[PDB]
Amino acid sequence: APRKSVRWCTISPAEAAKCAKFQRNMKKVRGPSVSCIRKTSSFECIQAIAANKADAVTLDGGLVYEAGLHPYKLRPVAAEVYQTRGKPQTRYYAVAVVKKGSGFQLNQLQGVKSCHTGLGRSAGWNIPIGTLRPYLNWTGPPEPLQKAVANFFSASCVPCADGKQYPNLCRLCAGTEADKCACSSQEPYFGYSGAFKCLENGAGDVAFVKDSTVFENLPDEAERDKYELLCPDNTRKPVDAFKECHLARVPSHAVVARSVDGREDLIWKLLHRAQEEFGRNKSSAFQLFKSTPEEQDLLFKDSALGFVRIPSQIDSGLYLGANYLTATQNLRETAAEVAARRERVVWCAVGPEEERKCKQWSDVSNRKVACASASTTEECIALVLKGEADALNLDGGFIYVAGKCGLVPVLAENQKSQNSNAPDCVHRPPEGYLAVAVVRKSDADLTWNSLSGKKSCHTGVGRTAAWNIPMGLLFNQTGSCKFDKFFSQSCAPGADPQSSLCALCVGNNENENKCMPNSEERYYGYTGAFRCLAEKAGDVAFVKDVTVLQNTDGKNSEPWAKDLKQEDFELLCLDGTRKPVAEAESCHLARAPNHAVVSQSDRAQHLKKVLFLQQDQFGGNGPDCPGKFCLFKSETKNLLFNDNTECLAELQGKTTYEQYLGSEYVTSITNLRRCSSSPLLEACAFLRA
Ligand SMILES: Oc1cc2cc[nH]c2cc1O
Ligand SMILES: Oc1cc2cc[nH]c2cc1O
Ligand SMILES: [Fe+3]
Ligand SMILES: [Fe+3]
Repeated sequence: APRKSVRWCTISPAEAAKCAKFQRNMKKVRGPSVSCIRKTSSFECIQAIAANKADAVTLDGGLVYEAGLHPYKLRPVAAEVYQTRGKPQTRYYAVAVVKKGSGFQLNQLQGVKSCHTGLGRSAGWNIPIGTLRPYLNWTGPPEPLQKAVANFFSASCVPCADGKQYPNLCRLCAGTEADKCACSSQEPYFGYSGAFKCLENGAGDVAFVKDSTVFENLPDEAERDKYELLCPDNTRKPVDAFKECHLARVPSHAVVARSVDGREDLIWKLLHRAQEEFGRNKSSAFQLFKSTPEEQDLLFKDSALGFVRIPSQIDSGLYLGANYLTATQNLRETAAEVAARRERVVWCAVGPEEERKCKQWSDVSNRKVACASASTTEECIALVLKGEADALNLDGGFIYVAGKCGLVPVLAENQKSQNSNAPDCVHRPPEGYLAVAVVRKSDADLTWNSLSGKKSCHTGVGRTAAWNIPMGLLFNQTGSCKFDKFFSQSCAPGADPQSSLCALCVGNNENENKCMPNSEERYYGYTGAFRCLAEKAGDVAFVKDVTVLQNTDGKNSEPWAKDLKQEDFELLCLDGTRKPVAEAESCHLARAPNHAVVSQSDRAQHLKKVLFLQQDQFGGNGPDCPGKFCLFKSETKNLLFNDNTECLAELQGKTTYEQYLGSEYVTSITNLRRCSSSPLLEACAFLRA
């Protein structure tokens, strides 16, 4: 029945004492118990935590990063919330603070004395350094980064630095004998405030700190006017201009925990009670976000408003974002490794069969294109958000998820439409495809209004033609979220493997990976969902009109297809009727947006460039198409892009998922969400909040 205490790791005596005050006040309020373990630096608590010696520790974005690394695999449980000078936020601006009348600019630090929060921290190291990489005249990784800084700065206090090999990096540190350059509050120059005192006490000329630091230490506006900030556009602006004069915007510190059996609910229950009982002016007996004047930021970040629970999918990589990761990862990569990655385009292939095609597209492009892969479409968007992939072609349904995660549509799939197939394609207003309900002519008893308890074949959950358009329509007539109960049994890859929704699925050839939302499931996609119907595993397949058309009348020679005839098939019209597959225009459930390519708004223009080339070489009219590679072809398996794709067209203005998908469909997708929501969609609500 009972549940124990959260073991909090501490890094310095002053920190232990505060913890003790926290353990004392937790039990006196009869709330969750804590315990205090004692290590000497945050990296050690990372170690101490992964080794099940400790359970929690607040880390700076930069250490979150290090802690998420392999051997440790820790994850951010809760994010501290801060000032903002406005609305509270879980982010903050890194600044470089200097005294007025020092004359230099951001591009002149060569030979200046500098004070840092600590080795490896967002604002005190990772961020300033990566900004000065160009002036470091640094070989790259083989040569220790600390050697570059130790030569560039005349003497600095970067705590945690190897002051025995790099004395110049610890020289300015004020500390007793072995306390000097200590990686805890032992060295007075440690942390936001220590780096500030190192400046104001005249040991250093530039302070790499947080936006609040100057305000936390100089409460009187007159004091602050003796100070300024160096802006990356090589000018100086008042300390109050951080929104304008900053090196970068990092994510807030956060409490980390183990990935497996980390006791997340325990920690969270602790901190929640702690904000409620000792948060901002809740108490006087003990204040969570307050410290002793000697050493600041003990345990948490002083004067933080509280914490926010970090959703479960989120790992450090997703926590930090593309931007922060690229830069940290960029201080561990070669100048040539960096510029290579910025020029190529990493595509996220969903599953085995797409990764191979991608591999062919990689080779044939002479590596202007490279690949990354995942088992599901959500995992790929995660890759795109982490910054490990640049794009992927998505269905109207997942444009929504991507779009909710801050991703933008670059170019849209334009099927071999009908007007005048000349250079119209890339400028042809995309026109969409009609999703339909398809059943065999035979079962003539079947009508739209008799689908209840019948078997169903679905392209997949989350997707338009299938899931969203029919489930959205039925949910309007039945008023229920029990989606797995309308159809007796179904195959809809991506569902719960144990539900009726996954019953008719089939998996790959040796029957493995049943219901997996990818090509490994033979019944996955428009192709598979139609097959599901042909091979008589289901009674109604929700697909677009064209799907029946491209797999009947010997067009597809894959065994199950071969003998199929478009006459054997009919569509289920919303008004009870049934028309031949040729009547979709007057008998469809809806008109959906074409799939479209998506990327960060960052790479969309580069992404667009490489794509026009790639598609002119291997597109619908690519010289080397039949020849060596056909981007828009895959033997009916619709890999990477649909097989009837003529080219990738312009968005005609529709630059946001909202404009592209259109109002209705977006509202239709939100209505369905009242029932089910998705882990990515949630994680993205936190991340983009
Ligand atoms: O979460 C905390 C953990 C440790 C690590 C030691 N001091 C700490 C700071 C914290 O607030
Ligand atoms: O129907 C499609 C076909 C393939 C196969 C796995 N990748 C794809 C996803 C879809 O959008
Ligand atoms: Fe920080
Ligand atoms: Fe579709």
